[PDB]
Amino acid sequence: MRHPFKVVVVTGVPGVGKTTVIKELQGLAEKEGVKLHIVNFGSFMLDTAVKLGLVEDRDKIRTLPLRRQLELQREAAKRIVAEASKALGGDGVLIIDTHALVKTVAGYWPGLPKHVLDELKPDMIAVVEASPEEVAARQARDTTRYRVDIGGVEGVKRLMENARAASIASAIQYASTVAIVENREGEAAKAAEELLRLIKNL
Amino acid sequence: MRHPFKVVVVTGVPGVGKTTVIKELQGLAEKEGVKLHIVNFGSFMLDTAVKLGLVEDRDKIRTLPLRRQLELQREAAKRIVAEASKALGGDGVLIIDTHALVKTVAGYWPGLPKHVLDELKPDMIAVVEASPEEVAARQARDTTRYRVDIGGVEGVKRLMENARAASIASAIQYASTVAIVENREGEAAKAAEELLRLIKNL
Amino acid sequence: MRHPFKVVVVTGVPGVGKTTVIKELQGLAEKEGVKLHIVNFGSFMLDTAVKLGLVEDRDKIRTLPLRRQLELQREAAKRIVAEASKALGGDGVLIIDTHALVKTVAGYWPGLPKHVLDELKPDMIAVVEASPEEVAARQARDTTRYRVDIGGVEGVKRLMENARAASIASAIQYASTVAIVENREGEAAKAAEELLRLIKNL
Ligand SMILES: Nc1ncnc2c1ncn2[C@@H]1O[C@H](COP(=O)(O)OP(=O)(O)OP(=O)(O)O)[C@@H](O)[C@H]1O
Ligand SMILES: Nc1ncnc2c1ncn2[C@@H]1O[C@H](COP(=O)(O)OP(=O)(O)OP(=O)(O)O)[C@@H](O)[C@H]1O
Ligand SMILES: Nc1ncnc2c1ncn2[C@@H]1O[C@H](COP(=O)(O)OP(=O)(O)OP(=O)(O)O)[C@@H](O)[C@H]1O
Ligand SMILES: Nc1ncnc2c1ncn2[C@@H]1O[C@H](COP(=O)(O)O)[C@@H](O)[C@H]1O
Ligand SMILES: Nc1ncnc2c1ncn2[C@@H]1O[C@H](COP(=O)(O)O)[C@@H](O)[C@H]1O
Ligand SMILES: Nc1ncnc2c1ncn2[C@@H]1O[C@H](COP(=O)(O)O)[C@@H](O)[C@H]1O
Ligand SMILES: [Cl-]
Ligand SMILES: [Cl-]
Ligand SMILES: [Cl-]
Ligand SMILES: [Mg+2]
Ligand SMILES: [Mg+2]
Ligand SMILES: [Mg+2]
Repeated sequence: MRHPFKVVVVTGVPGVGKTTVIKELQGLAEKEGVKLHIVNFGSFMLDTAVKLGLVEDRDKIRTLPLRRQLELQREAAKRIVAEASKALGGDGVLIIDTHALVKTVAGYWPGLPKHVLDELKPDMIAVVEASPEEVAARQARDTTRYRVDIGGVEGVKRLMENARAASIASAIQYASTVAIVENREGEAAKAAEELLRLIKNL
Repeated sequence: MRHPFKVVVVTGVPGVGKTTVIKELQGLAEKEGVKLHIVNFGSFMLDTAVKLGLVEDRDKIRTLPLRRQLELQREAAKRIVAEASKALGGDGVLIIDTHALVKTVAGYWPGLPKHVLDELKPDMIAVVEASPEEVAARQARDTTRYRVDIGGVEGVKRLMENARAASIASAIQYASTVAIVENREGEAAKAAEELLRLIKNL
Repeated sequence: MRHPFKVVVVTGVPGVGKTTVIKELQGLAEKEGVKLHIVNFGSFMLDTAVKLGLVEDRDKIRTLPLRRQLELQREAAKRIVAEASKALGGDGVLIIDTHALVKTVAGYWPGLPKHVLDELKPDMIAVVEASPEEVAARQARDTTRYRVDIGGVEGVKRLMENARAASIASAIQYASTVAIVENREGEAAKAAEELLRLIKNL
């Protein structure tokens, strides 16, 4: 079970370069006439959380009580699909910038649980990956975002292993591909090209 | 989808110290006024198996034909939730001492398959972990339990890797957290404190 | 939820020796009077794809657009169960020669997604394994099949790790066992005996 448009969920650990690679994919897509609608799942959760006076910062969402995060995750998924449905026809691709596994105050939490996959029905779960050392250096240089709680090189390495396993488990629900995209240091454009090529085979 | 009470499923390989850490969590919980109802999933399966004359020993359950184990697993999950429902209100936590993966006579068998998760609806799957060598030494010193079939250090190591993967797959169904709890040699009380802290963020 | 017959899904990477080990299991089964019905999931997909003029070669199926592969996978699973239902009673075992993870043109693709498991309801997912080096040498010596796209020793190693994780995730849906069967060089008959022994405990 599939939407009329294609759905690509882009995951990977905080700081790996998802939002960067997606911004490169946007330029490449419009150059080649491929129709995208691009959203950030976290921005949809932040919108609701800010309205409820729960947080002001996207990096505090994962510190909320988990039953509250569950409600924000459910509502974000439904709003994303309603918006995608108005923006895209059968020739379009929904790109969702998100996480397969979130490091919360009560443990590793699936970003693509069954209730979310029942809304998104992904054609593909892309996993953006780099070395733990590369990810830790990208986190250090990016002072716009708080990622110290991910636990530097050792925390990144563990989250990456658990996140790969979550991506595969989530793929079983709607027979999503799992596409591993290497985001090599200084080569975000090349990651975006490899991702586009896989998207064209969906 | 959630019960009115919180549900914490405590997994880890045989001999790792689940039942020990849960006994420490019970003391700490009652000291801090946190309401628990604590069950052992295997004890619920043993009750039915003994009534049917199938086994007399909890360590022989995993040697039954798998269609029989499937029936005992289904009934144990339903009985646990019926009992929890009478014991707990919205301020309580159900603690289920169990396994994400059981080493049976027909291979590794999920302890938290979808039919079980549809009953338990876990807020959290805690994974109690130690080194394979620590687990093998704990099994050797505990002569109350038969665990030789788990396969000592090498068998424990493999089951641990497969069990981590099963815990994450099971977490996708109801967006359960996966909380890794280190049960360090001689520090079961500290594992119980780390678990309690995560439980309070559910 | 179970068929009246037992269902064993036999997975492992291309070239590992699934079809070989199953041919040995067939001889051993008929020698011991164990009733099997044996199918190849890919042959069911090839039948439909050839009728539609899509491919002529079983090794090109994984190069089709993924929405097309999804339709062929759904139809293959339904046809297999309809045929098994006419061939087997409650004393029989359906053996399905297939894959937990297929390396496609749009990434790693689950062979046992939920829509497939809802048809097959496996008692067991057997994982046939060997060293990546053994698998790469078996692929080189077998010129009847195209497997260069799996990526030799390094590609085999990665697919094997991801395929193990997919097998476990797929096992959660219907509480299937996961039985790891070592297909050691020159000992396909012994792998078939170990598999038969596990099958008899279902
Ligand atoms: N291939 C690359 N090489 C070098 N720097 C990169 C690369 N890709 C991204 N970066 C940088 O890494 C930092 C993190 O990138 P980005 O914000 O896109 O990560 P993210 O995965 O979206 O993280 P979050 O999940 O926290 O939103 C940024 O400063 C970005 O410019
Ligand atoms: N942190 C610890 N350090 C040392 N010994 C421990 C620790 N935790 C538990 N033990 C001991 O390890 C042995 C196994 O513990 P326990 O029976 O609680 O394991 P379990 O995980 O419940 O096993 P099963 O799954 O077989 O029931 C016991 O003798 C127990 O006292
Ligand atoms: N244990 C073994 N030792 C040596 N060679 C083996 C062994 N098992 C299988 N082979 C050989 O390995 C090659 C691949 O075997 P086979 O075709 O059965 O693999 P497969 O897993 O069914 O692959 P595919 O998934 O591509 O169909 C064949 O030439 C086969 O004879
Ligand atoms: N699929 C998801 N499920 C749950 N929480 C999510 C998901 N995607 C994003 N988030 C949350 O949103 C925050 C901000 O998103 P991001 O900008 O991608 O880091 C993350 O740190 C998470 O707390
Ligand atoms: N969730 C479960 N699913 C299936 N079998 C279980 C489960 N939990 C416990 N068991 C069985 O019960 C036995 C005794 O439980 P324990 O005392 O935790 O070792 C285990 O060895 C298993 O055979
Ligand atoms: N369960 C499955 N799901 C999807 N594709 C499959 C499945 N089983 C087999 N295939 C496809 O069928 C081809 C031929 O099967 P095989 O002969 O086992 O290699 C594989 O290379 C795949 O492209
Ligand atoms: Cl992720
Ligand atoms: Cl476990
Ligand atoms: Cl496979
Ligand atoms: Mg981002
Ligand atoms: Mg115990
Ligand atoms: Mg074959």
